[PDB]
Amino acid sequence: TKVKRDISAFQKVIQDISLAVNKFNVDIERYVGGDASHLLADGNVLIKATLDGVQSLQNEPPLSSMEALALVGPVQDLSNQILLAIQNLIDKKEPLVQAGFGGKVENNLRQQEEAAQKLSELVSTKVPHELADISRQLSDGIAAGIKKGIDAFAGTGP
Ligand SMILES: CCCCC/C=C\C/C=C\C/C=C\C/C=C\CCCC(=O)O
Ligand SMILES: CCCCC/C=C\C/C=C\C/C=C\C/C=C\CCCC(=O)O
Repeated sequence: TKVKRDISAFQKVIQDISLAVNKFNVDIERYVGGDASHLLADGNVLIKATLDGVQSLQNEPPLSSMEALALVGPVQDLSNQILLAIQNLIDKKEPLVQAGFGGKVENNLRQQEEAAQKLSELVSTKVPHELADISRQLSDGIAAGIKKGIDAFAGTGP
């Protein structure tokens, strides 16, 4: 159909989360040690964007296969960026722990986990059946990644 649904609410959520994840990746990749308060702030922006997506999308009708198809690439890219973020964070465990931030990072990751779960549960109600398996796999990959981050930092605080 040439009729285009206003899917701007979905696009906005993807964009807001992407901006937060990308900013975190910029800062983590250049982090080599020292105070990590800015990284925790980046994490907080990401949690707030995630929670905002739950609030923005709660009442949106489910996506058709055609509507979902236009969001597939954007979602896949965002999944890739989130998995990069988690791996980048784990890669910087040593300077983070040296700086006395390991517990703070653990705490932030536990909040990321809870927010991601809320959004994932909501997204599962909006995706059409044709994309349900692939969406669940992308969601599970994110959830499992966050947990690997939690495992990496668990108990490393002062
Ligand atoms: C495979 C694409 C399915 C259609 C997409 C439907 C809704 C996505 C819209 C908003 C959710 C916001 C961000 C998604 C973040 C990470 C990857 C989600 C994986 C998934 O759970 O999809
Ligand atoms: C100081 C710690 C900062 C860590 C920040 C780095 C990574 C956090 C990882 C994941 C959270 C990011 C985005 C959540 C996006 C969508 C929720 C899943 C929706 C779905 O799947 O449908």
